[PDB]
Amino acid sequence: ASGLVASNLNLKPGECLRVRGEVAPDAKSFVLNLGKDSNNLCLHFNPRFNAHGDANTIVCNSKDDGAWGTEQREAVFPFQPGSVAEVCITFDQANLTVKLPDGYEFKFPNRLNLEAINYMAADGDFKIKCVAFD
Amino acid sequence: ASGLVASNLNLKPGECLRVRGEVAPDAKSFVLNLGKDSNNLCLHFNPRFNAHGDANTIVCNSKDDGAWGTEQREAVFPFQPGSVAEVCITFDQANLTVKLPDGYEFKFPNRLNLEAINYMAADGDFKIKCVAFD
Ligand SMILES: OC[C@H]1O[C@@H](O[C@H]2[C@H](O)[C@@H](O)[C@H](O)O[C@@H]2CO)[C@H](O)[C@@H](O)[C@H]1O
Ligand SMILES: OC[C@H]1O[C@@H](O[C@H]2[C@H](O)[C@@H](O)[C@H](O)O[C@@H]2CO)[C@H](O)[C@@H](O)[C@H]1O
Repeated sequence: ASGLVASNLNLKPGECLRVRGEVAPDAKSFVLNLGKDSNNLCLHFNPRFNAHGDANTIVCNSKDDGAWGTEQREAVFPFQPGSVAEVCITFDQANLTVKLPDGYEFKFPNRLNLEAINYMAADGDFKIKCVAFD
Repeated sequence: ASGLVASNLNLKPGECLRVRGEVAPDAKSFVLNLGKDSNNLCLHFNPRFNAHGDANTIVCNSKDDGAWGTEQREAVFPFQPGSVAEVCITFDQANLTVKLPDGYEFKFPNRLNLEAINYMAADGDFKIKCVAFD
């Protein structure tokens, strides 16, 4: 439908992005991409219910000039098909901090050294209900 | 240095789009555009404080394949520079309904006969802080 795509965000370091959406009742995977543009992502947030060999695994990665970086996987999966889920992402020069629905937080390195986030895109089995920018 | 631009909005008839943003302190006016894309707007929402010869007047218009239609001016002006303002928009095949910060709501004809709104863009005087779909 695909997913909501926002540009010109100009999200600066220290600012938080709140994204709330509905996880499809038959969700297999959904994505929230953040970065400079579609080919340069400081954060590819990919909760995989069942995809690419991952079962209930949050996979994160960066994308530099179209090239996927080294994947990072989390130890929790507070997402359930057919339920609303909210994620809070804070941008910082060194790392991005992600706060999951249940309060679990983890960081992902700002490998691309972005000084601001101007691009956000949603895709997969996640229907965005609201997005808050600072 | 324009404002936030969102695409693939997929807003359907009856769904309520709530947009909250900060009006620049030195804003002479601000704009929130809704439509299919930058050249096809079902709604050019333009509150003018002091711009284009108008004072404290909300000017609305449509843009079809690039052509601006006949403007319609609203009866109220519940806006102020340097403050947070939220507007709620919904639509059907005939009209768009815009609800203002003061609870006042008016209709603007759906001249593009849109059955879905996929594009939204704010200018440099309206910093979007949150967008909700309900
Ligand atoms: O890295 C994010 C990226 O992963 C792709 O899938 C990977 C898979 O995660 C990995 O374990 C395997 O070895 O290679 C696959 C191909 O690169 C996803 O397909 C892509 O959409 C992103 O999610
Ligand atoms: O119609 C939307 C369009 O208006 C342009 O300005 C008009 C102004 O609204 C009208 O009252 C005056 O007579 O002529 C101006 C120029 O044709 C804005 O410049 C444009 O950005 C839109 O807001």
